[PDB]
Amino acid sequence: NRPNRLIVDEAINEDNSVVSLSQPKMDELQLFRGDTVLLKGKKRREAVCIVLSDDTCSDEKIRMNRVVRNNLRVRLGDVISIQPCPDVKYGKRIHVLPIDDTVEGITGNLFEVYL
Amino acid sequence: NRPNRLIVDEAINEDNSVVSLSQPKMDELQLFRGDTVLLKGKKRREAVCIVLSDDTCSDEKIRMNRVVRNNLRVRLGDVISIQPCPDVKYGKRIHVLPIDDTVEGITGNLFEVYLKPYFLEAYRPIRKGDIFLVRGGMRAVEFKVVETDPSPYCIVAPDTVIHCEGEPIKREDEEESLNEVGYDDIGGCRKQLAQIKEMVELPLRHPALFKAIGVKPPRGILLYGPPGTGKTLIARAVANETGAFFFLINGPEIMSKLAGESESNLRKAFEEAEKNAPAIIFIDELDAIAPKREKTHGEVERRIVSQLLTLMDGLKQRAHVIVMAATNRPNSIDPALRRFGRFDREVDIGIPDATGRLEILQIHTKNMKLADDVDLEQVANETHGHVGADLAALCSEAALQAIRKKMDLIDLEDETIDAEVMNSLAVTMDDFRWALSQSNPSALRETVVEVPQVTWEDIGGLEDVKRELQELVQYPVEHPDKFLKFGMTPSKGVLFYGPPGCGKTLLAKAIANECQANAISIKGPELLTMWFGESEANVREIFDKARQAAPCVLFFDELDSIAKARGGNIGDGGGAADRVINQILTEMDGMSTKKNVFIIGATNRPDIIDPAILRPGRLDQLIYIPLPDEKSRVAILKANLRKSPVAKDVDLEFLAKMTNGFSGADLTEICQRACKLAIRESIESEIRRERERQTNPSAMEVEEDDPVPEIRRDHFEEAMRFARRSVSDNDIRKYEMFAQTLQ
Ligand SMILES: Nc1ncnc2c1ncn2[C@@H]1O[C@H](COP(=O)(O)OP(=O)(O)O)[C@@H](O)[C@H]1O
Repeated sequence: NRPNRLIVDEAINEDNSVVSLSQPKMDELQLFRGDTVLLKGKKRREAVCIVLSDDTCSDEKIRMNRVVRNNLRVRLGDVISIQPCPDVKYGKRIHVLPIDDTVEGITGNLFEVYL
Repeated sequence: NRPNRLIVDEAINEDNSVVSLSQPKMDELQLFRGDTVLLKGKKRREAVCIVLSDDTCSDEKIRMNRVVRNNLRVRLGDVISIQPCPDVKYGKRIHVLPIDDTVEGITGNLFEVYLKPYFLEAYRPIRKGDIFLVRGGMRAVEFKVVETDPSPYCIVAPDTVIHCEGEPIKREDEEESLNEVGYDDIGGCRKQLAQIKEMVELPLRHPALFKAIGVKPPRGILLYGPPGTGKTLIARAVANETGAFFFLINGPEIMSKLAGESESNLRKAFEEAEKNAPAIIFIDELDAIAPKREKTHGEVERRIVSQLLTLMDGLKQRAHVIVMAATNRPNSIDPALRRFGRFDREVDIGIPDATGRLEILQIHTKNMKLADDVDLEQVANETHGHVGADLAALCSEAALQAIRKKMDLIDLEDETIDAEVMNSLAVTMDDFRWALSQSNPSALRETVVEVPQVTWEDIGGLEDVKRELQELVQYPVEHPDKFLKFGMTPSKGVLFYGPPGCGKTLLAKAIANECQANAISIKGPELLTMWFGESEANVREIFDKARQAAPCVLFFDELDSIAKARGGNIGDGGGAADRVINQILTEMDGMSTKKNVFIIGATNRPDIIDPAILRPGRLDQLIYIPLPDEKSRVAILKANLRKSPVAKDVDLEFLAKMTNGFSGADLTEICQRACKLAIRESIESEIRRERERQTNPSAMEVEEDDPVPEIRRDHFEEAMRFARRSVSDNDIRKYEMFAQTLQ
């Protein structure tokens, strides 16, 4: 019944925009860790991330962290699709900016040191 | 045999407006055709409408759209009483409003959508409170009552105004219908419910008879028992089943107000019960309003207790108002309430038993689908200390364990809410085992008063003793007249003495099982707890309980424990008296021979017990329980082995003769050890078998011929070496010397 959608679960890796899936469902979708894959989510937002194949997480369940789920506007128990995107590009300058008051009371050339 | 006494049976017309007929019964009736016939069922409800669309079936029974089994009745066995009352007025319009489903889907105007094709020359000949299935669709939606232009039932006509702008839902009447619980909702209390029925049925149902003559109604019924035993439910069930109005009051809402407003609310509540007579007033958790006088600290907390007492005494004039209260124990409230005119009747709800627990399980799991392997009898056997609500929680928890364990991710996003998943789902035994085993801390530590299950056949020997027990216990209740004729006063006590582990605790239960009486067991540790705690008042609470559950048997064992604690028989100091046996004697002497309460005592050191307990009265009969004989030993062996597969080459008769002086306890240990050896061998074999073929490069090998289906002679041979005697000939010589010196 469409082994593309999938349910959420917690994560172990601390890296951001990273995931891991059970070992058998790597040919079912037929794509490997290095394969950059896009994932769907509500309010019509889809985010691309690296991929990996693990064991602990069940075939029906994905692993990720708050960093990604926030922008994805998705919570646990929810379900999402998935699609490989080997068409990804070696991106050039891609503009960023700090978005918070976290910058409150700070100095120094944060750019280098932090990024 | 009443001419208008006839049963009701199946029906085939789905428009309940129809009321049936039976020509053999009609000829005895004056039933006319037209709008309405006044029919009468139970608990004051009714359903009146057009008549005589029947006689398709035989006679002697009435037909009616099956809806009249939920409304106006419950089930078969009832008896319709259909007397016509035609030519009724025609009000403006009669309570046009559905209740349950008309909200789901297109609501429209709720009049010109579904029901308009019904009242066409049958303009709602209907009573207020009637409910039946009517739709312009799936053909099943109920109907209820909001508007009442005339007071009684009437008939509608065109050119009338409807007020259905209201919203369907559970109406006051609908909440009242669930509230119309009935006696089916209660299970596990067979005696108390009958006691309440006999107490209040006459005053509420038949006031006129009490008006004619002088009899005292029940002024106050105090139901005391642990929480979660269905007390307010009992009050609602009793009030509804007699048609009497029911009013509910709660303690917290009376003590969470300002000074005068609480008294004002109490007065208003009492007033609102005298204008709906015959009615009932129910107060729960009375301990929050009227605690012990010493406990009550403050001024406004006594102004609310005197007000209640004054209100109670203002009811002698009116015999049609009854008050029922609920608490845990009676000694938790001011005794002033317990009087002759305020609260004179008392009831102990108590605790259910295996039968009551099974009944509660059945009621709770009515709509819970259980596929298989759900006996519900072993569950009742394994629930010791559960009351009411707890079992309900059980029923829910196991059900959750059914869905949570595996449906965790299936129902997340694959489908929306559907019934093909809910109904296809079932509940198994492992869910109940997990619920009961894991997360069920029983909320009971109180003593239990209930009949045991031990029969006489469980005792190997002591044939002569059972005859004496019959003579002493059963005859006074069986044949009181013969005892009175000879000017004789029966004894009320007996004391057992003998070596340990010879079968003294079982007789107290077998006698009660034969006599069908409750039994109470009190151990030695409780006596030492009272001694160290210096709390002898609890003894009273024991005897009081024994008086409430008459007929019953009261059992004390390890009576020598206190005399043992303070030194030996000589003792470190003092004599043979103490502060706990004196109270026991005081309670014993102040007790009538009536009420059929028997007392039994057990010990193994009769030399140290107080002689005052052996005087005429108290316990005057002494019985000596000896070690079993070889035949008794084979009998005990069969009794102990009756619940295990032990078919073996060896013969229990062989074992018994080899034993010499073995007590009953020793014979219940050989079986356990032999079965332990057998189960250990079985587990070792199973682990080795499950391990070999998978550790070995053998994918699939199947063999499950039970290596240990029964206890063979080898296990008993091994066990016989590990068991010996547990007594000495000196103890037997002491017992014989006492049995001889008594002369
Ligand atoms: N006649 C008997 N029949 C069956 N079991 C017995 C008999 N006599 C003793 N027993 C065993 O002894 C145990 C009860 O010991 P009990 O008689 O209460 O000891 P005490 O006499 O010290 O109170 C039970 O577990 C039971 O199996």
